[PDB]
Order: sequence, then structure tokens, then C-alpha cells
Amino acid sequence: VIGGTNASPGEFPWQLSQQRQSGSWSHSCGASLLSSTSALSASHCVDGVLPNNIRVIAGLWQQSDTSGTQTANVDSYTMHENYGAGTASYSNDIAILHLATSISLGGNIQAAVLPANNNNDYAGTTCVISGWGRTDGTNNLPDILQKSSIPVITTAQCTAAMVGVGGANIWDNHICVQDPAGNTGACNGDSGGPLNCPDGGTRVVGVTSWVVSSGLGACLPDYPSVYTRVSAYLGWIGDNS
Repeated sequence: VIGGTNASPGEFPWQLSQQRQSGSWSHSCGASLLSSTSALSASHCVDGVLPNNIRVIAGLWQQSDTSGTQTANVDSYTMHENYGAGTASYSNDIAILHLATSISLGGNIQAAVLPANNNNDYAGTTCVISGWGRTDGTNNLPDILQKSSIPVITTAQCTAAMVGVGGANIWDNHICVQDPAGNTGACNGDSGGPLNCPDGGTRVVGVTSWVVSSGLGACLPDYPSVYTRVSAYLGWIGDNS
């Protein structure tokens, strides 16, 4: 999250750190806890990764401190079968991580609340993006969980802003976010994370998929950050959870 601020402990209780083992375990993507043995993430995060080289950490606020935290390795995961199917960029970028052990839903640890239906597109809602992804052009990752208020734009606005970008295909299963100042947005490591929107309590209405990056590997907040529309996968989520 670029341009963000410091999140508070137990502020996004369903927020998870999904680590990848590359010799040593390090944060890879974000995720949200659906239940005691379930987590919601992006397909591109687990794509090509053996489940044994993946695990999640619950109740974390500062990466350097795993105190009163809970870690569960991932037994396996389910990637959307139509992932990548079509023209829309990173189509059906959604997956379920199946934990090898149960996580106790503590005080700072709670399951995510999804939308009730697909009746609302949330355009115009000021939501919050959270995560341990890049905060700038460097490769470092923040220690303390970051968060940022950004509003959801309409899909017509999202498609229109991507018209000048080659390879950017927007559709209705995408939910976009854009800062009018062009200062805050998602970046690498935020992927798989939640888009927290107030909707009769904070609900996870999106999963971080992709952002626009310069030819220098930097994330561009003047372009929308694209999330996977969770209200459009409620049935799939329910069958594979």
C-alpha cells in the first residue's frame, strides 16, 4: 500500500499474511480468513506453488513480532477452474487455501464477512485497503500492517481509465479502486488481500489482483487498483469453501 497510514492491532482481524517458503519463509501475499480452516486469496498467489511451501499467519500486526499469533500451514488450495479464461486480465483470480490445522477465532482474529448478494457494486463507497505490500519504489516490505481509504469507482470508469493501457481488460467481475489525488493504491505483496468496505459492518468485497506498473517496476496510483469482485463469486466460494 503506497501512501498509506499505520493500521491498528486487531483492526482487520481477518487479515492474514500468506508466506512462501523460498529457503526461508517470507510474506508473499495477503489473504482473509473465511473460517477456522479456510482462507480467501488470489489465484496468481498460489499458481505454481506447492502447498507445502505455503502457510498463513493470523493475528499479526508487526511482521517482526509473531507474539500471540497463530500459524497454519496450507494443506492444499483450490484455484478457480476458469482462472485466466477469456479476455479480462487475470480472469477469475480467486482461490481457497485449505489449512492443515484449525485456527481459533480469538479476539484479534475473526472470519471475514462477505457481501450478502450481488445487488450492490459499491461505486462511490470509501473503502479501506490493507496490507504488507510495497509502500514505495524500493523492494522493502513494511513491518507494520498498512491501510488506506480509497473509493470504489464504477466499472465504466474503470474500463475507461484502462483504455490507454495495453493488456488491461476490465469486466464486471472486477471491482476497482482509485484515488483522485493519484497518491494511494496497492502494490506488490498486497495481492490476495481484502478490500474492506462498510456495508452493514466492514465486509471483504474484493481480493487484490493487479495494479498498473511503470516500465521501471513501480506501481502507478494514478491508475485503478484492480480487485476481484467477491459478490460475483459467492456461489463458487460457497461450493469450494
